[PDB]
Amino acid sequence: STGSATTTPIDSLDDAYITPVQIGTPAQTLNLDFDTGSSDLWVFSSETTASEVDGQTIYTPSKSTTAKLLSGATWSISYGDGSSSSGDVYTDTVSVGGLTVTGQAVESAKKVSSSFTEDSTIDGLLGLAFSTLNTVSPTQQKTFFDNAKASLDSPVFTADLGYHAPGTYNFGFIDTTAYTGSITYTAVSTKQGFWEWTSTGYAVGSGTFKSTSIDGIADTGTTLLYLPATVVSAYWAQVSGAKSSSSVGGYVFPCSATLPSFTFGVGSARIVIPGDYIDFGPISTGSSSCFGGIQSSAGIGINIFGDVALKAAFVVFNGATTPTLGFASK
Repeated sequence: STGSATTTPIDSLDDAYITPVQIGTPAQTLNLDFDTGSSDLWVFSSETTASEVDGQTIYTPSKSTTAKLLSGATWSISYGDGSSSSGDVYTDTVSVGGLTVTGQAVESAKKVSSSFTEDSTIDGLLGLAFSTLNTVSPTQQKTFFDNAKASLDSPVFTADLGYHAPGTYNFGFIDTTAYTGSITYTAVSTKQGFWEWTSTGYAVGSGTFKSTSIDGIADTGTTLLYLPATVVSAYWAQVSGAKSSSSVGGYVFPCSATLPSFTFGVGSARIVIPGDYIDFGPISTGSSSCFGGIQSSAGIGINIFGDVALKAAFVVFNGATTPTLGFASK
């Protein structure tokens, strides 16, 4: 089997991407944030504290003839951005782009933090990291990908995120029309539960490539590119007037600037992030200070190849017995 679904930016900045997901019988379609940095499929629901729901579409398990309470199971998750959610668990039928999994754990939120409430466009998350990170207790549950894997034509999914435009998540096949050149594959460590890999270096604009190992995670659920302070300083030094602002919470730059590209290495291959992808717009409405899309990972504890990086590539998440990651230009 295979599946193919379009993923759409939630706003004009590509702050996140939502993908429609069918849950239950008859189908209830919710728009979920596919997150290769976590491993829980959780949704706003009829059980979510009413004051914490503001415009989201909810899953109502009592209206699904295939929903079953997973007795005694609870979940609770905290994300790198300080947001969180928790609740109980149902199993139900879940389909993405024509690919169906029966008996998928659907984690129903009883509570969500303010950042989730405040984002009316995201109805929940669909985790695509390794199932070892799944938070369900006392019986850990599998991700949608892990459940689908054996049925897929090939044990892979791909992320093809758009810049200010829709893109595609495919399951079970590699669309050879969706990228240019060849796909370069690179090793993955699953030791921390992430799609963790080592970039071979970087360049700023038309500058020379610096060969240096940068360990980090391919994370579709993180907006920006978080890299070591040395790398980030070298990038922003090429933008007149750019500075790190403790009050704003990262590097800002004059909105009048033209940003240089940023290149990262994948083995001997190179992925070029155009400068415009690094612009996250005014820090507040009407400001002439703009927020940068490349930020320091210092104090995160891990480097994160988030959407800023991934949307410059066609990315293969290869879930074969020994997982790997592939990157192509597009």
